[PDB]
Amino acid sequence: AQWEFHPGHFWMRGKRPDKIVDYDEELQLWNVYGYPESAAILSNPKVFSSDTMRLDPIKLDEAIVEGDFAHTDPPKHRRLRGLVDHAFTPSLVAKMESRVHGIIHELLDGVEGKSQFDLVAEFAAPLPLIMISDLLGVPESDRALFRQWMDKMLDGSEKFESPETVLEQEEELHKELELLWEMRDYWHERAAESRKRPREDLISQLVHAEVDGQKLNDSQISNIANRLLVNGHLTTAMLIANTMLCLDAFSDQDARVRADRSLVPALLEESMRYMSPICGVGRATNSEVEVAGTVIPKDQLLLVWTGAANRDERQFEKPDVFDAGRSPNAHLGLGRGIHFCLGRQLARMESKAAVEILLDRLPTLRADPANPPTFLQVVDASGVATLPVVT
Ligand code: HEM
Repeated sequence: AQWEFHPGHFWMRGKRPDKIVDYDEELQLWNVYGYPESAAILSNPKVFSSDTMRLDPIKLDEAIVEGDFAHTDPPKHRRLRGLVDHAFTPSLVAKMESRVHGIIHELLDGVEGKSQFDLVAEFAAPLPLIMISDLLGVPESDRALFRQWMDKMLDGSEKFESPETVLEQEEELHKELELLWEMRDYWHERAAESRKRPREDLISQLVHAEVDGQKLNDSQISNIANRLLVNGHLTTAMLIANTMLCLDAFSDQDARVRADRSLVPALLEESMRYMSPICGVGRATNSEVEVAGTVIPKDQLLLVWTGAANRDERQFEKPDVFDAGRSPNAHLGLGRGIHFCLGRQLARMESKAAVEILLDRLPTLRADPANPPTFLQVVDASGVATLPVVT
């Protein structure tokens, strides 16, 4: 519908890309919009690196960014990703799903007196933030410190699609550095405290974990926790809020889901296909490559538009139709390959619980017609930042 998407997100307005691959001369980067091409790129990490900072004229020191396996390639990626995967022990997962319904009901008890409110600010954002905070074992008071950090990182994320001078890049890189130091000194004290009093959380698991036979340092622990927070917060808030927005918009699909509650998981996946919280990811070419019959030189920044790939009619029938029960749905919303979303199970468990409970407790919940949603002002994300609702 007449929704105010990021102007760069042409696929949300039902437009096909003119070329599967193009070059942005003003930003000095390459764009890929096709599904088979994107999928192949994500499955070829040896050629398409996730270490995009390699191409920056000004960089952070490697010791400072290590542990952020989202920007790490083989052979070192698997170790890092492995510890964290492992760290998500079967007890932890169980404990998380045991807590999510409690958190959700608690949130909605918070808006019980309100006939009108912002679903994102009141519900959809706090829930995944709270879940990850508890998983990391930080006190509730520290959830504040995280929402603070997440607007600085949301601020730095914004205007990434504007051209930047080498000096502006230095300025951004220095504010990023100050924030990494504050987090590093934070996680340093959570590590100490966890060593002093271990608990049933992820940090407790991390202080014992080892790479190359050595335990992790403050920078590794900090960069892993930061990556869980940043990757798992607003992505999940958007999936929850996009999903309620789409149900409101497509009353036929809404009716299907209310009538047949077994559709909710497939609804969430289709929500991801159709309005992809992460709608593009960055890659750097290690060598010269051909993509959709287009030659891309060595050392280039390539934006893989998973949001656009997800509307590719070569992969999906009627890709611009929202189908709550869509199957099969091998969308790229969660990535593909070695960097495939680590928190996928938690994100699906949370979102499912959230939608289900919104449907049961607030069956009259609707998008406020006097007050439309706004979309997140970040080019690699397709989702709502505000969703005023009325009961
Ligand atoms: C709707 C919810 C989510 C979406 C759409 C999403 C999306 C994605 C995507 C597209 C990637 C691939 C990145 C790339 O290839 O460059 C990814 C990876 C990742 N996700 Fe998620 N994510 C979500 C929720 C979560 C949650 C809840 C967590 C943690 C609690 C999380 C943690 C991570 C991590 C650590 C990675 C990096 C894995 C690696 O690089 O090996 N995400 N996610």
